Amino acid sequence: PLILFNKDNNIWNSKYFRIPNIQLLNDGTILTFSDIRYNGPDDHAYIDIASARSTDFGKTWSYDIAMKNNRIDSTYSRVMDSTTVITNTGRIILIAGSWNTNGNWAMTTSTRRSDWSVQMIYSDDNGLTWSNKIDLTKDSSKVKNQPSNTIGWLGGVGSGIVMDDGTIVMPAQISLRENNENNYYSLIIYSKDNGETWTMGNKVPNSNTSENMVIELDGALIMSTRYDYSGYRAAYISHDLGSTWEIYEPLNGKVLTGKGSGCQGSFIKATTSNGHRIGLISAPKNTKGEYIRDNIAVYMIDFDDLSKRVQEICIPYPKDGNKLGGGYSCLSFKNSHLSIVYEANGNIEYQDLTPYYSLINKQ
Ligand SMILES: CC(=O)N[C@H]1[C@H]([C@H](O)[C@H](O)COC(C)=O)O[C@@](O)(C(=O)O)C[C@@H]1O
Repeated sequence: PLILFNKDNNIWNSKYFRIPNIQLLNDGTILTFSDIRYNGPDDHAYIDIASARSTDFGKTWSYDIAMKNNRIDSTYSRVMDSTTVITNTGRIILIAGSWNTNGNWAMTTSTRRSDWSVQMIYSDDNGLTWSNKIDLTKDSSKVKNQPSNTIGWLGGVGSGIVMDDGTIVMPAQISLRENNENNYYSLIIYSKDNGETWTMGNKVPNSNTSENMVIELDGALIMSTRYDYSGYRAAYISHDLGSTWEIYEPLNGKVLTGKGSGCQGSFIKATTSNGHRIGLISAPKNTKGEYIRDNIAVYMIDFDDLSKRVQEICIPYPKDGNKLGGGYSCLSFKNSHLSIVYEANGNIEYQDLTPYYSLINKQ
């Protein structure tokens, strides 16, 4: 596998990289992102978001800083946890969490976290140049239906999707002040105007849900979400673009995530040549438990063949994760091609998994 962001050899002399992201563009360009964790693995630290772009199918890469932090605090200023999408116009949107103080985004404050915001950038030239940062949360003019009891929120970490009519849907996570406690939940946001403005959906049925992605299936949203301390990825389905949810049994509890906290993973849809819609999930098996997050695996379900059990396709990273921070992954599928980026011992690695797709596609 190619080392895409190398802690030991990179243009920022960053000590560590985390939270990778990938989009395969229609024209065969590969666009990736990662947290530049300049000072080490810590989440609560000085972080910008890098891009790496390839026009030769992942042989060589161009690097840039896609989004800088607010530069307020040289210890704690951070933009992080990229969620991305390509719209029907080809526009590339990136949404990041922004903070500049110490302490967990969800749990530190009992009121709206004062240094918190959600920052958005877009590219109209296939990720060559970006807009200025747009602040989605400083006022009420960009994101409708934000709960008054919001502590904070950011994207679900991974990729969003486009509905048939062109509506953009992004996975999100929120922290809500409820009866003297902070509870965190998954949900979605959507845009009908190419990302200019958004509406927030409602929270999923269970707290302790966070990082997630959704696919579209026949107008429904199906979510695969990190469900902390359950030992598995939860799955829910919405028939009303994220207003209401119920358990989605065929995926709920089917991907096991081992002892301790959950882990980010990715969940995408592919349509094979026989017309079957398949779901692909990347996540660590975490057989060793907690933050070890060993064995980043790829799993498959066939929505058009639900009595067939979820199958492990391959294990792109058959190694222990680094306990300081590892395990995260992102798939992208486009035009019969499949690629993954994942965390590997403080680096980001890249693999083309198209050969595995060919095995599934049968042919
Ligand atoms: C913004 C942030 O803090 N993101 C980090 C996230 C998070 O802290 C964890 O979901 C716990 O959030 C809650 C809701 O309690 O989780 C990771 O620390 C991890 O590797 O698990 C890496 C990731 O950048």
